[PDB]
Amino acid sequence: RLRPSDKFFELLGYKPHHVQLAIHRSTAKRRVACLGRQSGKSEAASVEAVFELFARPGSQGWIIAPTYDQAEIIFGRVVEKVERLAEVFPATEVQLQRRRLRLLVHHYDRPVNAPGAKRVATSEFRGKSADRPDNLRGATLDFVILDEAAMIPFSVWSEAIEPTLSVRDGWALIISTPKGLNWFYEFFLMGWRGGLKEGIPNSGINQTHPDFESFHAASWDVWPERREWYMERRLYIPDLEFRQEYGAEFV
Repeated sequence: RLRPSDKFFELLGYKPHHVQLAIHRSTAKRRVACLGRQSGKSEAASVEAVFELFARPGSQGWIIAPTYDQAEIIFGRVVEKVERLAEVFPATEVQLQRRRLRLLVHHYDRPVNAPGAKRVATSEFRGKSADRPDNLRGATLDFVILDEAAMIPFSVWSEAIEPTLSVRDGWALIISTPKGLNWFYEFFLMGWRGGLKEGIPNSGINQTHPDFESFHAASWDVWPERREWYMERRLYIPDLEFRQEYGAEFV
């Protein structure tokens, strides 16, 4: 049900831009964001995780990226936010295992500093890596974040993530700069209701699934004052790399 509110953002120190805000307001179980670099993907994803850990005690979630080093980015941001925020929820206590990328938020039946405090629930967030399929062994997930999803093999989604989500009817936030016409393109299109758009083949004539909602932004959509700087980089950046990483185009 509940999405993080303006009050929750204010507690966090978070001031979302327009694309971020659209993602947070979406209630879709499959949110797919095709965004250029510097889009605010990481921060937005991290706020989603923070909200679940406190607002749904006992919730479990993963952030998955192509590598552990990539996964550490969103994980690290969730850790900072959770450790700080916990201060204003006296009935919580945070436990961190940095090496195992495991974050626990223990929920109690009274303030943690009170005598007799009993643990009632534990929310859990882990960082996972697509290049380490061996550590992708089950959990019952309420939510999942896929970072740089277009670089993650579809099998990771279809075999190791989607099944453990459909159980608790959990949600997925699937984020990436595009890597051509692969599974991330397909999932994007399933949620795309913004009509015909250059860079997106079959936009405007595509069908959509009701559980899907998709978002699109070039770097210069988020940062208009950087548009000229982005364009002038084409002098030394190959065209395809430019169109994908900044244009967020499916080529």
